[PDB]
Amino acid sequence: TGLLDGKRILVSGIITDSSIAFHIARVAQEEGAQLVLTGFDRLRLIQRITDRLPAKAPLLELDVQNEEHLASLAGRVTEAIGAGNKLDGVVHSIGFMPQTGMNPFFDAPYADVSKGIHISAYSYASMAKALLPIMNPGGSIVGMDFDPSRAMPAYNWMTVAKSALESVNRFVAREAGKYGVRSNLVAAGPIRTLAMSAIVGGALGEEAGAQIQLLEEGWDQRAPIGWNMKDATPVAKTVCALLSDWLPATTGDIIYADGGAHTQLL
Amino acid sequence: TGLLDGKRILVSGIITDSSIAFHIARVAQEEGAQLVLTGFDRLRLIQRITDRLPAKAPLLELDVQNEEHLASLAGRVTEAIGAGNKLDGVVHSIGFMPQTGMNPFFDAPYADVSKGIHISAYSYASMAKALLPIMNPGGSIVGMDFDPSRAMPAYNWMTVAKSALESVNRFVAREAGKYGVRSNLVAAGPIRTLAMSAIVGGALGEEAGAQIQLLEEGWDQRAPIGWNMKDATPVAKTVCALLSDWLPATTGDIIYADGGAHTQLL
Amino acid sequence: TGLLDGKRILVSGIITDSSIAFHIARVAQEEGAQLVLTGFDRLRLIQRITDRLPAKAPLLELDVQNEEHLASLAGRVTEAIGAGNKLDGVVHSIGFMPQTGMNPFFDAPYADVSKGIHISAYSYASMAKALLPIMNPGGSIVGMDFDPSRAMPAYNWMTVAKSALESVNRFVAREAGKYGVRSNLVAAGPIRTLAMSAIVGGALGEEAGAQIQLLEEGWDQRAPIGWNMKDATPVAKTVCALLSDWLPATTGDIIYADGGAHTQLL
Amino acid sequence: TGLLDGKRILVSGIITDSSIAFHIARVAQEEGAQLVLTGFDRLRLIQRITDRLPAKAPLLELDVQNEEHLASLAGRVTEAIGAGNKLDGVVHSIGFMPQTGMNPFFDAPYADVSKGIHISAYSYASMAKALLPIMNPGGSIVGMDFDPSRAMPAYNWMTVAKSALESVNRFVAREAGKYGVRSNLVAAGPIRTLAMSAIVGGALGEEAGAQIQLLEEGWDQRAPIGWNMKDATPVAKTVCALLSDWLPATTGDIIYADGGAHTQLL
Ligand SMILES: NC(=O)c1ccc[n+]([C@@H]2O[C@H](COP(=O)([O-])OP(=O)(O)OC[C@H]3O[C@@H](n4cnc5c(N)ncnc54)[C@H](O)[C@@H]3O)[C@@H](O)[C@H]2O)c1
Ligand SMILES: NC(=O)c1ccc[n+]([C@@H]2O[C@H](COP(=O)([O-])OP(=O)(O)OC[C@H]3O[C@@H](n4cnc5c(N)ncnc54)[C@H](O)[C@@H]3O)[C@@H](O)[C@H]2O)c1
Ligand SMILES: NC(=O)c1ccc[n+]([C@@H]2O[C@H](COP(=O)([O-])OP(=O)(O)OC[C@H]3O[C@@H](n4cnc5c(N)ncnc54)[C@H](O)[C@@H]3O)[C@@H](O)[C@H]2O)c1
Ligand SMILES: NC(=O)c1ccc[n+]([C@@H]2O[C@H](COP(=O)([O-])OP(=O)(O)OC[C@H]3O[C@@H](n4cnc5c(N)ncnc54)[C@H](O)[C@@H]3O)[C@@H](O)[C@H]2O)c1
Ligand SMILES: NC(=O)c1nn(-c2ccccc2)c(=O)cc1Oc1ccc(Cl)cc1
Ligand SMILES: NC(=O)c1nn(-c2ccccc2)c(=O)cc1Oc1ccc(Cl)cc1
Ligand SMILES: NC(=O)c1nn(-c2ccccc2)c(=O)cc1Oc1ccc(Cl)cc1
Ligand SMILES: NC(=O)c1nn(-c2ccccc2)c(=O)cc1Oc1ccc(Cl)cc1
Repeated sequence: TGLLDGKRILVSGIITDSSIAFHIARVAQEEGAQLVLTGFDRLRLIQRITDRLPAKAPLLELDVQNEEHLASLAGRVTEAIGAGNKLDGVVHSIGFMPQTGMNPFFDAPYADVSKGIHISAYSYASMAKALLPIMNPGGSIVGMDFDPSRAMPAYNWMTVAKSALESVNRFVAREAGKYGVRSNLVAAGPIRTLAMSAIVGGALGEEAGAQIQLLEEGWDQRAPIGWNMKDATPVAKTVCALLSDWLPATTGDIIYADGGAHTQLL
Repeated sequence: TGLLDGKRILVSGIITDSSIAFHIARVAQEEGAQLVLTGFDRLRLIQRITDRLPAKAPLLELDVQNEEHLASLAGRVTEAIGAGNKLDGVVHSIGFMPQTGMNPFFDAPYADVSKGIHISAYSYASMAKALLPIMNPGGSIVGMDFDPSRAMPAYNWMTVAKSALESVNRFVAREAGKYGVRSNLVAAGPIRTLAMSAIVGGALGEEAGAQIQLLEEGWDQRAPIGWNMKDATPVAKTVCALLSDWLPATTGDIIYADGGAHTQLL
Repeated sequence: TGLLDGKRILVSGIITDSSIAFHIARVAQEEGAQLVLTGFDRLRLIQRITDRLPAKAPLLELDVQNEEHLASLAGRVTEAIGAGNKLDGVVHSIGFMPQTGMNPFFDAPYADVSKGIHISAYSYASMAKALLPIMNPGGSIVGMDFDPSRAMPAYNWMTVAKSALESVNRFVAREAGKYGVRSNLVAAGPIRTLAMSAIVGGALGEEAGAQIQLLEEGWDQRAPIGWNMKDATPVAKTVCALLSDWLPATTGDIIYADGGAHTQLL
Repeated sequence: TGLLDGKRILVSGIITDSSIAFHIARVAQEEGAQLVLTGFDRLRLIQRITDRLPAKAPLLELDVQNEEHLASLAGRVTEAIGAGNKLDGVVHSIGFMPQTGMNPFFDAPYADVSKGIHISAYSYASMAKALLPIMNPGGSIVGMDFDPSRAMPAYNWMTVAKSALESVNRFVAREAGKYGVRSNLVAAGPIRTLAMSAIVGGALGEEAGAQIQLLEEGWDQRAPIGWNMKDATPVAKTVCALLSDWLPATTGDIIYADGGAHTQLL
């Protein structure tokens, strides 16, 4: 008798125990969801990580850049959930931007930007095209986003990728609505993941690290209810809220799991 | 084992069985909530209406224009829920704008506009000031709104009142956060209430009625998942979603229960 | 051969040489505009101030709370510009919020808030209703605004008044368009006026003063082209740009003269 | 004694006499600007078109996909305007999206989308990187945009490209501010160009054509001051307003030359 009791939900984006998707999968499992998981490249690494989730879930290989993976996805999912069964939810927690994109903004070559927008924005439509035929009416497609309304230091082309992702969602909703399915994004505040901690520790340089740290601190002071960058649970709960039947008139939208920071100047 | 199981929630704004608040109260009761209700002026009428809710709830008199009602509210609530007990949720479903405000836009006198903004926008802060001292950490204040981003025909000063209400919410969140309480609004699409049907039937004139009907129709065509103006249940579910613990990092915000219409041009 | 050469423009809101309107009037006069000015209560004070403008302009008494002043305004203006002549532009640089409104947010009584919204938001429509019948096609109504999208400390009910003003503008544009007239707002960054400097110097308290100073500093760091709070000339130029024929397809809108700060997170 | 008297402005995007850039160049020339023009591929066609501008202007070859063109651009411009002279303005009126991108939204392959985002969004930063070193303090970079806030039929991936372009602008402003240069976009309503008329006449199909026509009609009814899709002059004037010194505190922003349509629901 959980929030997602009996729902069949696909969750992508697990790579480490710090991934937002890991906590999405954990909360959803605690809430009665039967999950199908997607992973990219490091499959043996992902299997080991996912063994720590409350329940066992079938792991599938999915590179969003691979057209053959996408074409075979619906088949590979139906084979995992059972014939005659469909998905009730889909979670997109996929994002990437080469080193040059997140180095000055003018120094990122288009090849790097294009790979970033492919994986971070275009993939949301790729996943929808492939999974909507095997989704039930009342279904929910959730994507992971960060507020790209105003420009910020260090994130550069990843912010551009988010602006595109938000636009992609708005169109996915048009297609998803034909199937009785909702399409929405969760705009989260900064969450200290492996990539987030490394960059803050000066992996992408000192100027990048200092800027990210000021962003994080500014977030907790702006957020009326506070913001804990070490806690992905408030984000994971919000995604489950969208996967549930408790937001039935919300599509093409963005739900801000940011502590209320986007609503405050200072 | 419901969404709001064991939560003590105050619900204002019930006047008829078509009121958005009636359905908010119904869904919340179905979800395990113990409710305290507020009514205005026509108390014998409201008692009769509320007798149709799944469970009995104490009815309290509250005119948001009455400073004595607001000052005595916390006391009257604690007396109803029991000493030592606090509220876990508050619902604002209060709105009014004299006939002249919703007649040309330039013809509404300030006395009429001021009464409208008092009841429709200022009251949200009045309620918060009075009920936050008797609210528990993790609490939720929800208000009823409609998207006032772009101007529209016939709604005129009620749209202005909504623009103010959205701004009020953003500040209420600053105060509510001190108490561990969230403050948010639900921006709903058109819902055929008694006031809504009367105005559409030419109560406020022909030009007003025709404009409202075009608004309603335009809403269903824009909304990717459709929009049923005769169904307040998708709205009522969204308010309960905010009263729950499933949106814990959302404050000073607006959740659109509009079928996705605000995200689409046409 | 200036930007507003031969244009007849009404300018309200001059009280001191630090008023945004004083600089609006100065730039417009430098640009070939023949001006009609409105003042409130301290008429002998305003006459003395306005004597410092590049050219002499007729001063008119206008309290926006006075219904008789508004009703007699068109007549008093036509008598000043000459019979058969009309206004080509109108400038609204009027704003007020009692001490309690800008003291905690919950402590402001409605009487104080209502006076604030009357003078700061409703007056924009009052002025439009009165001056549109004496405005020429191609005309321009400009109002002074500050970004109320996100809540901020100390400004409280003045921010709410701005949110309402922006909504009012959107409706004024509907009425103004019938006359071939544009209606827009200029959202300026902080400008060190007499009221602004006093409040920063601890007139409205220490917490208020400290918050305003942090707002000002944060503005210059966010603004890509910088922000000089001691210089109202960039604001005054933007208002003239809207009074000109160089923004002919912009109405119901907001032009941000803020140094680009609203477009940047940090 | 014009708006841009003595200003040296680069204008890209001229292909036909119906191109928004042709009218931008015409108005700017009428306003005292000395222009440098860029063209793509069909150089003999562009030279013939540009011969109809009020004054002769040097034409330069610039494919935004060509890294050698961008690297040699500053040199080729300085050689055209004269050594020691710099640009005071830059106009980006470049946009493209393959046939599949504007066919269902899910059917556009990434190769087509990537080419579109390259030419329509990334190119804005490419141009800025190359031309900022040869731009004077007080300079202005203007880009052509359409409101991508809400999704619409038929435009699909071109809308996504615009959402990215708006984000790109916000970052370009950060870099441009270092040089004392402003960076802004002009969001125009539909303008009947050769590509616009062809698509409306059923070049991209019937469903696409019908949708574009409904968009155009809906624009004129929403716009308080009206909207003439056959007139690019109001757009061209707005770009010149941004190239002027009359909007000195506006950067990373969007100016809507849409007749006020984005501010109105219906
Ligand atoms: N970290 C934050 O603070 C933050 C905030 C808001 C939103 N987000 C978003 O949340 C999502 C997940 O990020 P995270 O913070 O959990 O980090 P993460 O590194 O744990 O997740 C990114 C995931 O993308 C996957 N991925 C990359 N390239 C792929 C490809 N070609 N095919 C398929 N999958 C691919 C990786 O395998 C990984 O699982 C991203 O969309 C990110 O932008 C992050
Ligand atoms: N009807 C719609 O389509 C729609 C859409 C979105 C939001 N809303 C909002 O939902 C809320 C409820 O409206 P509804 O549509 O259910 O209509 P309704 O008439 O049933 O509710 C309005 C309520 O306001 C109360 N009220 C008025 N003056 C009051 C006062 N002085 N003190 C206390 N209460 C007072 C009335 O008693 C009534 O219960 C309003 O805030 C409204 O603006 C309505
Ligand atoms: N100061 C800033 O930083 C800032 C920034 C953006 C926008 N604004 C806005 O600019 C406008 C002008 O403010 P300012 O900063 O120049 O300060 P100001 O004190 O010089 O101007 C306010 C004006 O409002 C007039 N006014 C007040 N009550 C009135 C009434 N009843 N009838 C008629 N006029 C009345 C006053 O006489 C005065 O001229 C206001 O709308 C304000 O909110 C100010
Ligand atoms: N047409 C409208 O209604 C409308 C409305 C708002 C904004 N816009 C924008 O205005 C701009 C100009 O479009 P238009 O309507 O004048 O049409 P247009 O076809 O006349 O202009 C597009 C231009 O892009 C150029 N271009 C394409 N690929 C290029 C490349 N690889 N390198 C360099 N230049 C390249 C073309 O040569 C052409 O001059 C575009 O950015 C467009 O999206 C158009
Ligand atoms: N905390 C981070 O370092 C971070 N990381 N990413 C990210 C980028 C690529 C891949 C995975 C996550 C994001 O997408 C966002 C990140 O933090 C932000 C940045 C900006 C904002 Cl508004 C909110 C959160
Ligand atoms: N359907 C209606 O007639 C209606 N009614 N009210 C309203 C006004 C005063 C009191 C109660 C409800 C609203 O506040 C809003 C109403 O409909 C709208 C109007 C505009 C929009 Cl964007 C969405 C819904
Ligand atoms: N600098 C100030 O102190 C100030 N003052 N007023 C104000 C209020 C009432 C009457 C005149 C001006 C405003 O309306 C705005 C003011 O500064 C702000 C405040 C917030 C923002 Cl976003 C931008 C500028
Ligand atoms: N009228 C059109 O057909 C049109 N064409 N383009 C376009 C696309 C690619 C190249 C040049 C112009 C656009 O970028 C925009 C166009 O019209 C729109 C479409 C949407 C909106 Cl919100 C406003 C105008």
